[PDB]
Amino acid sequence: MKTIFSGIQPSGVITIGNYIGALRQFVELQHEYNCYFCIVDQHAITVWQDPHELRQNIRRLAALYLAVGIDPTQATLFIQSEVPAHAQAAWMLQCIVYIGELERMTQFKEKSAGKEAVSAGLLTYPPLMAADILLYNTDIVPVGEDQKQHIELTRDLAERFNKRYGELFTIPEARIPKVGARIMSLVDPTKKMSKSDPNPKAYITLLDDAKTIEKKIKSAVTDSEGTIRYDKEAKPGISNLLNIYSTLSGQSIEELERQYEGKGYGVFKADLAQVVIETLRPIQERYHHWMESEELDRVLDEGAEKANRVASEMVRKMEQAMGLGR
Amino acid sequence: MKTIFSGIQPSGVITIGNYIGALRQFVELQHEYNCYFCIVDQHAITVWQDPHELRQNIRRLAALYLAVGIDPTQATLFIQSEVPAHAQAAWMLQCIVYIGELERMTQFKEKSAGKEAVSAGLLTYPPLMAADILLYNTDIVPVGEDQKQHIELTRDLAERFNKRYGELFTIPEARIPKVGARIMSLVDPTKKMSKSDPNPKAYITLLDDAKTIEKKIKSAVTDSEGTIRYDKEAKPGISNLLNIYSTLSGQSIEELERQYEGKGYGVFKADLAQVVIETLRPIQERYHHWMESEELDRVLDEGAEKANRVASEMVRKMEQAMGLGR
Ligand SMILES: Nc1ncnc2c1ncn2[C@@H]1O[C@H](COP(=O)(O)OC(=O)[C@@H](N)Cc2c[nH]c3ccccc23)[C@@H](O)[C@H]1O
Ligand SMILES: Nc1ncnc2c1ncn2[C@@H]1O[C@H](COP(=O)(O)OC(=O)[C@@H](N)Cc2c[nH]c3ccccc23)[C@@H](O)[C@H]1O
Ligand SMILES: [N+]
Ligand SMILES: [N+]
Repeated sequence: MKTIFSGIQPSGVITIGNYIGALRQFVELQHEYNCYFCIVDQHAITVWQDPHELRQNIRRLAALYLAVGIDPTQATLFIQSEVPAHAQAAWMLQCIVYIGELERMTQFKEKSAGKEAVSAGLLTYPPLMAADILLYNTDIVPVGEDQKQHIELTRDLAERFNKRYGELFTIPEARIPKVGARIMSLVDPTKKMSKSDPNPKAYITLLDDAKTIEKKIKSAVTDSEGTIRYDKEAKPGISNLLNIYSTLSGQSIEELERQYEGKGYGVFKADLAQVVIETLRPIQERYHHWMESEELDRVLDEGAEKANRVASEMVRKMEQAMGLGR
Repeated sequence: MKTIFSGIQPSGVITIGNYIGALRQFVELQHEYNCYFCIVDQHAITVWQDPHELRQNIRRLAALYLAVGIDPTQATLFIQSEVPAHAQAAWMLQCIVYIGELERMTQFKEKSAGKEAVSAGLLTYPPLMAADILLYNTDIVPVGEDQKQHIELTRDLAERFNKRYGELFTIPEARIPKVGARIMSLVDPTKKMSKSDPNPKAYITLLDDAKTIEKKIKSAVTDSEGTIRYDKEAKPGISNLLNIYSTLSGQSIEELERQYEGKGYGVFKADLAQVVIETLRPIQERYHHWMESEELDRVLDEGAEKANRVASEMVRKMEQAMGLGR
C-alpha cells in the first residue's frame, strides 16, 4: 500500500485543533496505509525546553496517540530522537537547501518575530521535517493547513536531491482535511488555535475536564446576529464552532444549520460542549491507563525498532548517492 | 591521558599548508594522547561535491593520514559519516547556537561571499565541528590558525550547554603551531595557501612530483632585497619560505638565516625545493601502497568502531541532559 508519515511535537498543550486537523486523520487512515507517526522531540528542542517537562511531554503525547486509537499493529509509533537517521538525513538535506528558502518559511518567521537572538534550530527546522517524511518513502502526509508550506519545501528538496544524485525519494503530498484544517482560537476566531496561546480560553486541551470545556465553549466569541450559519468572513466565531461541531459529531455543516434553524447560541454552545465532552472523556480514560502502564514503553520500543530498520536503509542509499563514506 | 581530536575535509587538494599546520602535529602528538583523527566528509558536502570524486577523496585522505605516519595502534582514524553521533550532537548544538553567532564566522563569510543562493550547511558548519570535538571529551584540538574561531565557538557552545543542562563537556583548547600556523600562498604571500586557489602555483599538494615542486618553489614570489631574513610585514614571500623550510627541516629560522648569510634567493630556493622533495617522496610511496591495499578499509572499519563506542555514549548523556527520548 501507500505510506503515510506524520508528526507532532511533544508539548505541555495538545489541542482539539491537533486532534481535528491531524490525530483524527491518523486514526481514519491507519488501516489503509503503511503508517509512521512520530513524536518529534528533536523539533521540540528548536526552542528551549525544560528537560523534565520534555521527557514527561514525550510520554504524554505517546499516551495521547494510543488513547485516540492509534493501533500499534496497524501503525508504527516512535520517538524521532530514537532513530539516528532523522538527524543524519537532516544534515544531508541542510547541505542542499538554501538559506533564503529557510528564511521565507512562515513558521520560522512567526516563531522568530520580535526576537533578539534567534536559535539556529528554528531556522533549520524544515530539513529535519523533510528528512522525517522522505526517510520512509512517504506518499501522503496528513496534517492541518499550517504545515502545507513545510511539505511544499520538502517536495522541493526531494526533487532537488533526485535531480542532482539520482531518483531516490518519493515526492510526498499533503492530505489536509476539508473541514477542520485550521481550527481557530475560541477567544479570537481570526487566529489559529495554538498550543502556546498565553490565554488558556483560546484552546481546549485533550485533557480539559467537563466544567472546563463548558466554560471555554460558552465563552467562545461569536457575533450579534444570533444565527447559526457558516460564513467564515462574516461569522468567524460561529463558523469555527460549526467546524468543531461537524468534525467531532460526524454531522455535516448543512445538517447542523438545519438542526439549529431558529435556534440561538446558548443551546448551540451547550450542545457543542457536550459533543466535546463526549469525545474527550474516553480519550482521557484511556490516556491515564497508558500513562500508568509499562506497555507504553514497549510500544515505543517496537516502533523505534521498525522505523530504524527502514530509515537507516534510506540513509545508506542517500550517502551512496552523495558519495559520503565508503 | 588527555584527548586530542582533529579533522580534515576530503578534497581534491591536500597542501603542504595542511601538512605543516596539522598533520605534522598529529604525528607528533599521537603517542602522548588519546587521539581521534577524522575525515570530515559531512563537512565536505557543505558545498557541492561530485559523488565519485568525494568517495575517492575520502579514500585518498585516509591514505595520506596513514602515509604521513598516523598509526592505528596509537590513534583512531575514522570517517565522520560513519559515526551517526556527529549528526545527532550537531542537531542538539544547532538548537542552542544563535543564528547571529553563525553569521559572524569568518569561514562562513569567506565561503559565501558574492554568492547568490547560499547553502544552509555552510552556515551550520560550526555546530557540526563543535559536535566533532565535544563528543570525545576533547582536551586539545591541533589545527592551523584558520580554525581558531570555530574552536572559540565550540568552547562557547560547550559552556552554554554545561550551564543550561549540567556539566557534561570538557572545554577544549586549540593547539596552533608557533611556526607554520598559517602557510601562505607561493603566488601571493599575503594570502593563505588554500586548497581551492584557482592558481595551482599557489600551493604544493602532497602528491606533487619533484619537477613540479621545483617549479613552484622557484616561482615563489619574493622581493628585490636579496636577503634571507624573516620579516613577515616587509618580506612576506621570503618569510613564508623560511617557515616552510624551518618546519620541514627541523632547522630554526635563526639557523637558516645564518646558513644563508650572504646567500641569494636562487640557492635558497633550490635547497628548499629539495627539502620539500625529501619530505614528500616517502609520503607518496607509502600513499600509493595504502591506496592499493585492503588494509586501508580495515583501519577505517576499526576506527569507526571505536569512535562509535565513545560518541554514541556521549550522545546518550546529551539527550538525557536535554530530556530527549526516554
Ligand atoms: N488549529 C489547528 N487546526 C488544525 N490542525 C492543527 C491545528 N494546530 C495544529 N494542527 C495540526 O496538528 C499536527 C501537529 O501540530 P504541531 O504544531 O506539533 O506540528 C508540527 O509542529 C510539525 N512541524 C511536526 C512535524 C515534524 N515532522 C513532521 C513530518 C510530517 C508532518 C508533521 C511533522 C500538525 O499536522 C498540525 O498541522
Ligand atoms: N595554509 C595553511 N597553513 C596551516 N595550516 C593549514 C593551512 N591550511 C589548512 N590548514 C590546517 O589543516 C587542517 C585541515 O584543513 P581543512 O580546511 O580540512 O580544515 C577544516 O576545514 C576543518 N573545519 C575541519 C574540521 C572539521 N571538524 C573538525 C574538528 C576539529 C578540527 C578540525 C575540524 C586544519 O587544522 C587547518 O587549520
Ligand atoms: N496498516
Ligand atoms: N595514543
